[PDB]
Amino acid sequence: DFHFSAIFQPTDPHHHQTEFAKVEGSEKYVEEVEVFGRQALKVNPEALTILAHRAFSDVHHFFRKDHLEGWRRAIEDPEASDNDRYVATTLLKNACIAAGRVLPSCQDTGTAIVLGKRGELCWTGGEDEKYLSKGIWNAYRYHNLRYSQTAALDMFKECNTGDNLPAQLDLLAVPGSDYEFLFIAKGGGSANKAYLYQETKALLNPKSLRAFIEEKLKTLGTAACPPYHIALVIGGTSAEMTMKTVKLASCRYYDSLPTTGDKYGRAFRDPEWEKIVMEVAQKSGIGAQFGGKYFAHQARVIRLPRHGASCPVGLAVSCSADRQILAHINKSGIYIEQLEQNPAQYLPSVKVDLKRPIDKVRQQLSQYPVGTRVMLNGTLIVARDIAHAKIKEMMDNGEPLPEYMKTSPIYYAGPAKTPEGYASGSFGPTTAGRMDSYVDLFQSHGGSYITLAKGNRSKQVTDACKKHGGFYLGSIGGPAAILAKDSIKQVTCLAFPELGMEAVWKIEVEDFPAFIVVDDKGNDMYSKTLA
Amino acid sequence: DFHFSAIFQPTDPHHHQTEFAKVEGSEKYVEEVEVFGRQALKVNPEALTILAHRAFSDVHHFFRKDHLEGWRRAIEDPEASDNDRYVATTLLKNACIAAGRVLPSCQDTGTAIVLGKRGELCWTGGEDEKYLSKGIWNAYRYHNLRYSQTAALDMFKECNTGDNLPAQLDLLAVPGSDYEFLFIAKGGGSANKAYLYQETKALLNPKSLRAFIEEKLKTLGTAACPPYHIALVIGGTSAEMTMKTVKLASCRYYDSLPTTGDKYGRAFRDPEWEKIVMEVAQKSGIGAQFGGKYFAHQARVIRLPRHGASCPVGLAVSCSADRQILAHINKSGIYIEQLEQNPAQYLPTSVKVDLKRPIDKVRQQLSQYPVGTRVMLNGTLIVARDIAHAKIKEMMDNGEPLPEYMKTSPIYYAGPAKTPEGYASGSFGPTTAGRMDSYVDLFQSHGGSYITLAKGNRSKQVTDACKKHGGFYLGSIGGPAAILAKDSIKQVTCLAFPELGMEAVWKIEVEDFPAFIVVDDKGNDMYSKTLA
Ligand code: SF4
Ligand code: SF4
Repeated sequence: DFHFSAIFQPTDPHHHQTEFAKVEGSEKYVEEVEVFGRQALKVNPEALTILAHRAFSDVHHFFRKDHLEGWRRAIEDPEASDNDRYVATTLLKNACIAAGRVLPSCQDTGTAIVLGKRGELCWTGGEDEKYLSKGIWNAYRYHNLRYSQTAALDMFKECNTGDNLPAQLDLLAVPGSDYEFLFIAKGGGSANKAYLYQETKALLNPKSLRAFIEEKLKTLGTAACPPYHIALVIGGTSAEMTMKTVKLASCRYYDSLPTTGDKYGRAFRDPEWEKIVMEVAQKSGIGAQFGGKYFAHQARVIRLPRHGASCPVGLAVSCSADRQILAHINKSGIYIEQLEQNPAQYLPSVKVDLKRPIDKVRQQLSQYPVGTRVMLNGTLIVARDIAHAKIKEMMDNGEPLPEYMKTSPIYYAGPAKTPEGYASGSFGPTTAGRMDSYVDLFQSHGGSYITLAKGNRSKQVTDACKKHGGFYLGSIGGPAAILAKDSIKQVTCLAFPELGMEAVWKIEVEDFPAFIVVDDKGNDMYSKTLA
Repeated sequence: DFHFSAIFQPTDPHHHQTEFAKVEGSEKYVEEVEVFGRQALKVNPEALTILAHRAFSDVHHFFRKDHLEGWRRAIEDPEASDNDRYVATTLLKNACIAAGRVLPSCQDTGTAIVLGKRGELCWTGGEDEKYLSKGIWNAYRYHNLRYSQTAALDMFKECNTGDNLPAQLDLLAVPGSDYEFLFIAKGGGSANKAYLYQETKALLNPKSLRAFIEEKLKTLGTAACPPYHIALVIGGTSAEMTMKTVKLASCRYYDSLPTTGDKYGRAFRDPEWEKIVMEVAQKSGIGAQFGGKYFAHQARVIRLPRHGASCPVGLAVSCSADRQILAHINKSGIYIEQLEQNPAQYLPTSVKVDLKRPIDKVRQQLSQYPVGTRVMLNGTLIVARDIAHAKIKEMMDNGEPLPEYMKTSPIYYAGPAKTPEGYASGSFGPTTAGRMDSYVDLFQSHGGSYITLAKGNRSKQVTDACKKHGGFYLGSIGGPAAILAKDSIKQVTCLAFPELGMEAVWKIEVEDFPAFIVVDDKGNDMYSKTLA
């Protein structure tokens, strides 16, 4: 009466649908042998270093076809808004710059994640984590990427690790003699838009599920640089299993799952509800960051088994920096997913002078409604999470708001490393919402009247800007390389150099595009679509 | 300049601090060999079946010493409330019944979870998942446990799998030639109290973190049968990694981690903030289910590295059905964590309510007493939980009346485990009340569900409903499923929806069934102060 049924039963478990290139000469790192009557594979662990290094290098300069096609679709669709087409065009041009292999597509070169599946008879010597980490260390050290990992010395005292380690290394034991991988360079912004809900049987009917989807998609907002790959997971054997599944779904790792369930409780993709998610996304009007039809590229919906008392639900996105690479090691050597090296084939405002007293800039901005596209020229002061926290602490000790918070618009950003001979490394915005708790306080103390970042912000910021005569400008989110190449002319570290990328910077920009998102009158260009 | 630093650096990676027993003769399942100059271990996969079968049998009848010590502490502490002592005593007595090996400690015998760590040179033949699942299948089929897993035939159509499969099988590739395990039989109620928050650097200061902890602990409420083992994880490399870590922390799997961080970003336990979690838990007044000091057994707090832009936070509990077992396979055979077989050594006023009356007379008697009053129920309960409620609501939406059997007796939210031979009932404790909250006003407006019996605090809509309709919510003690079955439940019959499993509608006769009046017919709620 016993019948074993794996939860996940992909029809393409080895991802034959993906194109791979072999690393030249890599057959020298492997040797097929036969032990106690079974086929095995000896793998020199140096292969793991070589592979991780190449994967976490390549992935910052190239994209998958389903990602690129999405941007082309947003540009060619008659039903797309002007803002849809503008954002999609900008991201594709950004991808073209990144394919030059010098600037990464986003300044946030992400957390390094490895899903590895080592066969029972795949023998590495066992030091996989160290050799994988060395390859990751190599990728981030010798390329123009960014060190984004923050170590906790105690509960509150932190420092940058200075090398983008530690990685997330999930190494699984599986049948056979090969070694298979999914590498993810996961941006913090989209990592933050991974949500867990604890629901019940009361959710599990068409009317309730539909309303739930409408509600939760809005809470994604524009803060992770849409168009999104949206993943939804209904059910799961535990919260952590539900969240792992929604991550992998967003990476299209589970695309070959069955599309029907059975009495043994197997997982399945649900194309019907994928279509419903896409309809909700399109009809939301949220669009590709600034209103329109292209809130989402595509959707993945996986239904999982559940304990009778439980219904975990996971929602997550892959952002404009859509970065994953499949790979495997076998008797012929090292194979790595081939990304699109020619993104160009997918390609078919008010001037604001910052070189004035900031009150003059505020005055000019006040003349325009939210939704107005502006082009910024001049000085930006750059500060994000830790600098804001330090500055609040200083003021709490009676010290003044620093002068540099009062002279210029505040750009929330952290740069990637500067290539030799370049003015700037990749240098796009980080998410505005994380700084919301500082705005009223800083404005009340005569600073941060104008901020520049991406994403919708909370009502406290709208109220602050109305009370103090302030403004929030939304940069396009994602196009870090073209911004660095065309707009950023000079970069200087101003304060807190120990914070690395999170130091305060002073930069000079030309033709820097943005939208007026919040004005000085109580208006918010997201108030209709993200209410 | 490259330095490798594992995120997790336990000082006791093989859990030498845990006591293990050897499965007799099990060295016959393993053989030491050497290939290419390296030591390897051949393991007959039947060992995985044997091990999983024993783990998922044992864990339902015995507990760890640190769990039992917590209950004793709740009894002997002068600062424990009278209700703390009463609840802890009941749970300890329940444990004594469970140790007889016939009745499981909770009716919710849980999801079967396996964390396995297979050495590079540990060779099983590779069919680990099947052989582990067969052992799990054995444990739930041949013992008086419960089939709790719900398969989705399509997005909305569901059926019970009938065998408590599928399991969650997380098999990791690690160095060496052994096979190490953590088995968890995870109740749905405590699984539901695993929460992910997406926070920021603005959280990371003493004042903000303290206020945050105060706020979130209350949202745990009493719906997962406290005293809790509370785990809190600050940071993490991804949401799923944060949630995995908070699960393992709640199982005390990470107890031997370092207690300081470093510039390489290693994980650490934080004893100071563990103490603060316990102070918040104690000062909350929430108590062991019904007011007092013993909201929590103990706390685990793990600080993790984070992306500069991110701060995932995980909060989770282990409930009164605290069920995990460590194990390992090596050249000497199969070893399994030894649990406490004699819980009795840890062991150091109510209104009688006759339910065999018209329900309107019962409502009248209940109306005489304030919330917090202890009652003893005698007579008939109609049993129905999540799926039965959904089916009945569906019927009413199609114009059918509320069935008569929903009007004649109090409604007990529960799903029983299988009945042992010669027993009146298998383990049969309460289900979380909050999950049925959306049905109460509707059912009461149609003349039924005036009196409900389950566990956990409920939402304001239920308080309002009971005041509008002259209703009551009674809180059973959460957890003591075995002693309820042995002492209180006298007869069980299936009344409706036989196609459902443990989730059919049942009619049961009970005696001396203890409960508290949690919500009355006047707008009062005994949790309104502590869970506000
Ligand atoms: S594309 Fe946007 S959300 Fe994604 S990593 Fe870059 S800044 Fe963050
Ligand atoms: S002890 Fe309570 S929360 Fe835990 S499984 Fe049993 S009923 Fe659910």
